Amino acid sequence: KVFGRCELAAAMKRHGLDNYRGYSLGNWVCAAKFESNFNTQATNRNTDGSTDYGILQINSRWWCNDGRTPGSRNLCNIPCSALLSSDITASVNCAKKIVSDGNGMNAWVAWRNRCKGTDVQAWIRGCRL
Ligand SMILES: [Cl-]
Ligand SMILES: [Cl-]
Ligand SMILES: [Cl-]
Ligand code: NA
Ligand code: NA
Ligand SMILES: [Ru+3]
Repeated sequence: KVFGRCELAAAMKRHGLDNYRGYSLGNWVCAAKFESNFNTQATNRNTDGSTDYGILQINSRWWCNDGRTPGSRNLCNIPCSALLSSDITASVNCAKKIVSDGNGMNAWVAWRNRCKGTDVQAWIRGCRL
């Protein structure tokens, strides 16, 4: 599913991401924009052989099981395929664990490079929330 900008903001807010660990809703929408262009079905293979899944491009090296990432963990206790659902519950609940791991949203390199320090409120501007 490809979400609209405000549609995804609303879904993320409903699932408890707004200001989760102090990160405002615009940060999460901005990260989703540059990780996946709001497409729940996005996948991308990493040079180390792991794969990133879903709206927030969550990596199989640590967070989900895909059966093809040797030596990896599954810290969210989910098949990586669950991260591709039209229902963002699995992606949100796993992102809560990721952002709580110590480095905040810097875990998402694209957030650090393209959202951090920017006017992220623009990503939720105009949305009925
Ligand atoms: Cl915001
Ligand atoms: Cl594996
Ligand atoms: Cl980047
Ligand atoms: Na894994
Ligand atoms: Na939902
Ligand atoms: Ru860690």
